[PDB]
Amino acid sequence: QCTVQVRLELGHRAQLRKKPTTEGFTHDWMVFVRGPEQCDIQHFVEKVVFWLHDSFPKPRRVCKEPPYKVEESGYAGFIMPIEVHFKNKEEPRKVCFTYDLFLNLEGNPPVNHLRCEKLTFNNPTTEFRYKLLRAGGVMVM
Ligand SMILES: O=C(Nc1ccc2nc(CN3CCCCC3)[nH]c2c1)c1ccc(Cl)cc1
Repeated sequence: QCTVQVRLELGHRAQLRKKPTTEGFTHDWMVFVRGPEQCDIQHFVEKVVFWLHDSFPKPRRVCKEPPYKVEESGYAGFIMPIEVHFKNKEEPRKVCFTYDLFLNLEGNPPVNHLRCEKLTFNNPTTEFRYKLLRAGGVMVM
């Protein structure tokens, strides 16, 4: 009997692009998944898949190691499925987040947003427990 808790941070930055008036993309943005400082989520994260809007070239963006991030230009915000896959041999194998990638419209200052997620693993295998603790995970009885 034990629970191991680990922390993910999802976030994004967005700002106006300065290029020619005839390039349609108004914004640069960057979306990420990371650990808190001094945690190494690579120990328990196999890969992160960012599912961009269908209009993007190769919209299924895979990061198999850090940094887990996509840097793009665009003309609109959208809802981004973000899948974090685990180095786990049993369930759960992954978690899906629905990430609100919104841009700064109407001359508002840049977006710099963080969304903090706690993952709770009940009774993980010996092996996966060690990966979670190795990543800076916390046990509970
Ligand atoms: O912004 C949107 N679509 C889009 C489409 C194609 C794009 N190609 C780039 C430029 N990159 C190409 C690959 C290499 C790096 C540069 N940015 C794009 C953005 C979008 C967002 C939300 C809705 Cl609802 C609809 C459309």
